[PDB]
Amino acid sequence: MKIAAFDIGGTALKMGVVLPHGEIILTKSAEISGSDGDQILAEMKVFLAENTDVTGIAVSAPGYVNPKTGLITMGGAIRRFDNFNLKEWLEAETGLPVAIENDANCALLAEKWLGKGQDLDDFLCLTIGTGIGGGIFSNGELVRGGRFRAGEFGYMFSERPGAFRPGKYTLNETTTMLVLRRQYAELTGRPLEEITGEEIFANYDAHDAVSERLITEFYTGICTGLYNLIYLFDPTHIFIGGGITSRPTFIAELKHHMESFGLRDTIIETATHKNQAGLLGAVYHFLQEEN
Amino acid sequence: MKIAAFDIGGTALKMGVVLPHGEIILTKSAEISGSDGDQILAEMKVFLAENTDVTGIAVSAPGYVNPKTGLITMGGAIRRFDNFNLKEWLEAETGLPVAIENDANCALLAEKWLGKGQDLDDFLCLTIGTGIGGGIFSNGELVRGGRFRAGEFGYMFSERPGAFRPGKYTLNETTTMLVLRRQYAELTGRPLEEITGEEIFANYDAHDAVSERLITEFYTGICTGLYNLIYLFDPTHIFIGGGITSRPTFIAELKHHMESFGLRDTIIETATHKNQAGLLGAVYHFLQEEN
Repeated sequence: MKIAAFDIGGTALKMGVVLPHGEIILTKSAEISGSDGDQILAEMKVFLAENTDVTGIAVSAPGYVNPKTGLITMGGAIRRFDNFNLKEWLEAETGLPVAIENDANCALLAEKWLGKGQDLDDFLCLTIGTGIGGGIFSNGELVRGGRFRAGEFGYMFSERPGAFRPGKYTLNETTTMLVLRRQYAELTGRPLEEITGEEIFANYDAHDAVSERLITEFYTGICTGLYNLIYLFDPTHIFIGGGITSRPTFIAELKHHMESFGLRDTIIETATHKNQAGLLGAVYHFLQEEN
Repeated sequence: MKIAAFDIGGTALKMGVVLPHGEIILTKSAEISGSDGDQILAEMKVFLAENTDVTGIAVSAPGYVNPKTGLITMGGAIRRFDNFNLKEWLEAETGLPVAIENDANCALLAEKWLGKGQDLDDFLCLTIGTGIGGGIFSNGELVRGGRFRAGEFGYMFSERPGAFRPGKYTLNETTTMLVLRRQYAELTGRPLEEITGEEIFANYDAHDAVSERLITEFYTGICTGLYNLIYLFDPTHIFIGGGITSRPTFIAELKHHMESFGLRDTIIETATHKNQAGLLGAVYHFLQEEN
């Protein structure tokens, strides 16, 4: 058994041939322009023709996916995949068994299978980069929700909502690495495209007041979301991943900030398998489905 | 089989003899002073001696309860029940099988057993009165959490947390029937003890500006919590109960307010069995445990 795995990202499509124990024996990546579903389907077709010994296909996809039927009801950034049965498409194209699961869920499944969540029944995964991702593991099972939408952690309010559209008051729009860069551009007058997260943190470490405020507010927003999650789900562990891991000391920094809030026994630590989690979790889902 | 059921409330202890199909053939209630655990234990002993044909005991208790062992790790308002195994106490006192579950969880279980959640795998219960309660049903199972703490909906932030203790910025302290009365007392200068929720709503319906603001802010806080819950859990239904049901049109009023937020397919409606939900859910848990 050799499984063709696909992980549909924000800017790249990752692909691999994976053995049932998580050994990835071949990889391929492609930059994808403007999250164009047709380009993604084309890259898939090309990878499959190149790898004729695969016996199964496993997909990690953005948006909302019925994991049994393969119907993507909302394709995340990929409008082409709205109301698209990608499982049935791939089955028709190849004659191979296919499984599909949401991207955040797949990364959580990687954590459960091969990472730090192997023996945990109640943990969350929180991903912080350009946006916010979430996955929920409760009672030893993924929580997908009634319409496969669960885990939208970025939609939590970080402040009392005002009169602009509600999204503006949510973590997705207040508390991300992108928002930090946007704010720094506004405060300094410099072009966004020339600002890095690394420089903001470097300025922070050099006690720059503007940077201090930006980072302080960022951590407060993260703490707001963590407090909500802790009280709602009562996980034992929250694994934090994404672009934020570009800050080496971020877990220690969050714990410090959390002294004003209270972790309340919850363990916070980094997620594992940053590079391959989507592929590996897609495989885990596929392996569960084959049984 | 006749089950002695106990539901430990904020100001009353409800008691009943319940048949396995939810017919409650006898009831008794006692006002409890200052949530005194010893008084509760005394009332239990008296009810049991009065009802010698009971064959089992089912408890709905505040705080955090290990439902298999019966250990109450934190007794809610009842300090006497902190780190107290109420299951083992009752077993030793009576020789009868005993089950125990948290109060919010029991009320949700009543909804699942006999109410509006019978055929639902993903729903929440939100209780709004003097404080806020929560119960979570995901993947066809109660979510209790890693330490039996899950469902603390009142700890969600309704605004960006400030520098006072975090609780002050949570639904428990910003968005309750008690907070409404407190605010009305502050705004009018009248004593809290002389203010009713009913008068605030009556003044609201008569277009009193002060009342309008209080009610508007209350509904915004509820909408903040509902939006968070909807995105996190993706329930099909959220059942809302508690003191707030003293407002006959509150569901219609919340739906109206939610037009600025978006229910996103979620059905909101009132919880059922307001009077007996704790008793009935305690029984359901007991019946599950006996198998």
